[PDB]
Amino acid sequence: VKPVATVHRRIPDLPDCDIDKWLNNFNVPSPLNWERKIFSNCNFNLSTLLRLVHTDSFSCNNFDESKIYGSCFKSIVLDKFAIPNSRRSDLQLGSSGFLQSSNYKIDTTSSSCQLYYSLPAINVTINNYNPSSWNRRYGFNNFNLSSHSVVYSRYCFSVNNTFCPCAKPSFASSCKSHKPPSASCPIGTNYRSCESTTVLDHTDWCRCSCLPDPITAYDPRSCSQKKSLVGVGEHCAGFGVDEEKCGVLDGSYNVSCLCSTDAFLGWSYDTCVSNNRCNIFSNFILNGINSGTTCSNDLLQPNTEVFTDVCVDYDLYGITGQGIFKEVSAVYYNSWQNLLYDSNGNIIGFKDFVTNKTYNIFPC
Ligand SMILES: OC[C@H]1O[C@@](CO)(O[C@H]2O[C@H](CO)[C@@H](O)[C@H](O)[C@H]2O)[C@@H](O)[C@@H]1O
Ligand SMILES: *[C@@H]1O[C@H](CO)[C@@H](O)[C@H](O)[C@H]1NC(C)=O
Ligand SMILES: *[C@@H]1O[C@H](CO)[C@@H](O)[C@H](O)[C@H]1NC(C)=O
Ligand SMILES: *[C@@H]1O[C@H](CO)[C@@H](O)[C@H](O)[C@H]1NC(C)=O
Ligand SMILES: *[C@@H]1O[C@H](CO)[C@@H](O)[C@H](O)[C@H]1NC(C)=O
Ligand SMILES: [Mg+2]
Ligand SMILES: [Mg+2]
Ligand SMILES: [Mg+2]
Ligand SMILES: [Mg+2]
Ligand SMILES: [Mg+2]
Ligand SMILES: [Mg+2]
Repeated sequence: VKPVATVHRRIPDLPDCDIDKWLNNFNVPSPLNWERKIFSNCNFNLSTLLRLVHTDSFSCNNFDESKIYGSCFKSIVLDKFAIPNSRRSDLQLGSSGFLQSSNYKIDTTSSSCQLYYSLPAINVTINNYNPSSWNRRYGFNNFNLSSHSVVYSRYCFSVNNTFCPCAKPSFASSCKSHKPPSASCPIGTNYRSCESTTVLDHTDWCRCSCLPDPITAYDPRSCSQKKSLVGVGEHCAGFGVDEEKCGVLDGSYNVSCLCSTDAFLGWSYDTCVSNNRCNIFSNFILNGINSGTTCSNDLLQPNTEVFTDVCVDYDLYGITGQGIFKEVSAVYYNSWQNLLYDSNGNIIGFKDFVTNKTYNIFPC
């Protein structure tokens, strides 16, 4: 870990981070649409936080939880979502289950903490939201689910920007066996790939891509929906669509390509409620330990001396460097701010808010 600077001063009047207010928001997202908030340049209290959220468990990975208290970070990145009861074990670090394959991958290389907490069920409304623009482009609007149902994707699929799920009306019109539904595709997209053959006594046997469906496809290579595991920081690329439920039978070019709601596959849901509270997950990413101005107020930090006349590494109101400090009478401190810069933008002076002493800073 990068050590704390020998001369360190915090910015004195920063606002509270209010992490608990965000975690306790009653509009709780599902893992499908996990929410992120970045906290910076503010003071937080881990001890208070764990009491104000009804914490069940808190632990850290690649970091010592006990070292958070009294520390400063460049930023704290918080991700959160309600936990479907059946998926809880998916959140073990490194797990290949549904939550981390297809909704939210917990980064195991960063310094992070995982907080398990809960909210009273009667006040909670789950926000299930499909993040996939291509799903939405072709018909997906909302879920229609009980209160406290929490959606999760099982399988995600990506497509390129020329994707369209509907067979071409001109192609479908001559099919006699297994005619696909059809519609016009947007300009700049390619119609669903389809072929007509004879076979046995079927003169016009039509088959298109992604059969039986993109999850169980006989031939993934010819299906334009491509399996995709979520990476760190990503959301599900999209539910696979049953292309046989996109368009309409005998649809012409006057109907726009749209997939029925039940065409979107590979997802499920479970309640988050146990003991009449909704169980929630949050992940903390700790960026730049022992730097920055996102600082714990859990401790009465006893401010140390401003060591003078010696080369010193410093972290002053968020700005870092090394130099020699020499105390000066106030007359020689040529500015009104707590830091003093030269023509080239380098720090040449410092006022200590703790003592009101003023210092020149020289290079080592
Ligand atoms: O006797 C000079 C003495 O004063 C210091 C501050 O303690 O420097 C100040 O005085 C100089 C004026 O002659 C300025 O050039 C300088 O910028 C100002 O800070 C010391 O640096 C010096 O020993
Ligand atoms: C939760 O809901 C109940 C009933 O709807 C209400 O009485 C209570 O004040 C709510 N709690 C909060 C914190 O809003
Ligand atoms: C939503 O689901 C319920 C069943 O839980 C059903 O009765 C209702 O018709 C559905 N509404 C819509 C708009 O699909
Ligand atoms: C999308 O993939 C298909 C592969 O069948 C290809 O024909 C099409 O040109 C691709 N579009 C882009 C923009 O890469
Ligand atoms: C942080 O915790 C300390 C130690 O109990 C307390 O003195 C201080 O008031 C707390 N600050 C906030 C903003 O909760
Ligand atoms: Mg804030
Ligand atoms: Mg296609
Ligand atoms: Mg292949
Ligand atoms: Mg399942
Ligand atoms: Mg995070
Ligand atoms: Mg001087």
